[PDB]
Amino acid sequence: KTFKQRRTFEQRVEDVRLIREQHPTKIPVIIERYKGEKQLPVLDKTKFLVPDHVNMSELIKIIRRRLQLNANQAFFLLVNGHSMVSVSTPISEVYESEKDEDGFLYMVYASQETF
Ligand SMILES: Oc1cc(O)n2ccnc2n1
Ligand SMILES: [Cl-]
Repeated sequence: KTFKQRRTFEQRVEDVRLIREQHPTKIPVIIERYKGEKQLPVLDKTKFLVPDHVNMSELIKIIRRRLQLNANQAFFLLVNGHSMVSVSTPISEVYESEKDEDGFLYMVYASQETF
């Protein structure tokens, strides 16, 4: 079901290495629905190439547009398990500190802060 489950550490590492070669200015982001989630829909896809100049606040807006949410639906975006200290951080900076050893940046979303 989950991304890490579907691909070998070997395969995830090699995909990231190719995204580096073919999409050198993009951050490779896995975005997954919380296994508990009941309200929000599932994304059309799992793997995202996010432009490296956008801050986390702009990535939250991109995904809420991808989910086609309305303004009073709730949406939380956990990076690397935990809450973000700050949505003003550039995703280039968040990548360099929160990236997995496979080189993806993992995120989960829910309607509740209590995931
Ligand atoms: O939409 C939001 C708002 C937040 O404060 N966070 C913190 C981590 N992920 C978030 N997503
Ligand atoms: Cl590029």
